[PDB]
Amino acid sequence: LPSPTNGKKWEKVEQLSDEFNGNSIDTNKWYDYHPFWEGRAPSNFKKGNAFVSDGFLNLRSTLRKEPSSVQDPFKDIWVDAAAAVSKTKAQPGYYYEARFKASSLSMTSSFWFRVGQFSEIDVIEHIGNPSKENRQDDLPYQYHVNTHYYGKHAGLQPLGTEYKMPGRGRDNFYTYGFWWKSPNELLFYFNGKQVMRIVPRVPLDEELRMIFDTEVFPFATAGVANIGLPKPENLRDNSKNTMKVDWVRVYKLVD
Ligand SMILES: [Ca+2]
Ligand SMILES: [Cl-]
Repeated sequence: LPSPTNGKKWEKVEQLSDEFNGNSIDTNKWYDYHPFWEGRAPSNFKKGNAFVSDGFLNLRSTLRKEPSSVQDPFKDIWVDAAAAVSKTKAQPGYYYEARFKASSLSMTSSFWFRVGQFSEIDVIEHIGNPSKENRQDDLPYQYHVNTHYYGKHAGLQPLGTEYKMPGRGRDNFYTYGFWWKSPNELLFYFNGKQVMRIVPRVPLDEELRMIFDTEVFPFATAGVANIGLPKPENLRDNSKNTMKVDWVRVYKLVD
């Protein structure tokens, strides 16, 4: 963990931390779907595609139906995505870290915060294996952070940055850290080293929910590039279709 500030101690926030080592998801801590959003067409989150087993929260994306069986593969739903959403709220001041290996799909493998009135904080929205071939050289190595603004702050542009990792997200368990240090200062960490900083456009002083999810992007939107639609062949392969979170750990400072 970062050095705690000014004589304070880090204490684990138990309700937001999980080693994911049980036989099934802890329903006290997590929805195994997104209770307020069906997901990003042509994907929709499916209950239980986020499941705990084998030491992981597994966020699996599967084929609902062939893309050739729907009228428009960019819109009609054909991918069953995965989401887990926290039941306890994420707060300013906490440190958050998740150790995960991305899927090998042309979909996100994401760790982020939303379910707010005006703000979103993205720790990482990793594109494990873009089907847009000319992005295969860069996106698999990218750790991209972001902030979004909506509601009373609609119209502000996102504000984020990125870090080039030494290996692909789909090939490695890496530990992505985020200190919500102030409403006006976000610090991001890669394997315990500070690598990025964002000063949000307005103070991020509302509570949010923590999210792990997977999404198809039918085109560039929501701060994510044009990545291409996923391939059925990969969606059918359980060795390629699953983002695996070994653990998430959250801490707060106590006086
Ligand atoms: Ca684990
Ligand atoms: Cl794919």
